[PDB]
Amino acid sequence: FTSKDTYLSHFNPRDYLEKYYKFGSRHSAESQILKHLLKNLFKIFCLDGVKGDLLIDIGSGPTIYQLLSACESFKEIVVTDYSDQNLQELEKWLKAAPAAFDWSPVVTYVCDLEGNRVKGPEKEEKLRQAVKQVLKCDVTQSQPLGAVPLPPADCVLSTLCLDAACPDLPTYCRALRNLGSLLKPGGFLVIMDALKSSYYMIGEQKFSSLPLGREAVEAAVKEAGYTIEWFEVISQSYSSTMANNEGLFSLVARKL
Ligand SMILES: Nc1ncnc2c1ncn2[C@@H]1O[C@H](CSCC[C@H](N)C(=O)O)[C@@H](O)[C@H]1O
Ligand SMILES: CN1Cc2cccc3c2N(CC3)C1=N
Repeated sequence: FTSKDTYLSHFNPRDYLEKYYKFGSRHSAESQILKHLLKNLFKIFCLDGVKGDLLIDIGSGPTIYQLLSACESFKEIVVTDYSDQNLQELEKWLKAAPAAFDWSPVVTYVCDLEGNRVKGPEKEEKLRQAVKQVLKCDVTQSQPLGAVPLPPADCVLSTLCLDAACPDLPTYCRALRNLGSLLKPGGFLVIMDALKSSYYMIGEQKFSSLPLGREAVEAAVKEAGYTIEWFEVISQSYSSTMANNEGLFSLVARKL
């Protein structure tokens, strides 16, 4: 199973962004999936009452898509990833470097969902202002953020990280439990991940994925000290050239 070190040495941020996050007019398997992610995080952060002071984004990677709706609902967003190269691609965009991956097609989409109330530039600035901290992360450590002092967060968020980072269920259950120590009692856990997947490709590079189904995930969540507000499962898959998932699940949980 892909080790931590192989995320430091082989995970290619720009490569990954190109492969998965170039909102393309040709209706790819990747595009449709992004569209669906975007719609859930909208429903969760805008339509529903999931809001608060502090959100912690677990396993951010180089990507900002999952923070776009959340920035409407939280004052303070911290972003975390295990890999230094990854945090460096984020910061590019945070700094609005002209070398930063181009997100406007995604920003366009979200602004639409929220009924065009704002424009790309004013959506972007909101996120920029919202992100206070960019930190090293390890979901396997009982203190994932290590030393860094943080108040208890209202919400922990994780998109397609926990599958990537957890070799087994024991460890997967440990990770959730670790995230929970950053969360208030009654705090929000929002996870979105692949169902029944063993690998995913960034270019030529193959990264492991923990193949778990609907049941195992829900079980792991209860064990870690959470109750599930809601749990969703969609058929849509990635291109066969890229991963072997059967679908995706989204959930909102609450800590005890
Ligand atoms: N032990 C660990 N702790 C924290 N993050 C880890 C980790 N092992 C891997 N990761 C991170 O998990 C991410 C999986 S890729 C998903 C990135 C982003 N959330 C998205 O939706 O596309 C990578 O950025 C990798 O650095
Ligand atoms: C964006 N993808 C696509 C994907 C598909 C399947 C499995 C996994 C992924 N992961 C992590 C695990 C990603 N980061």
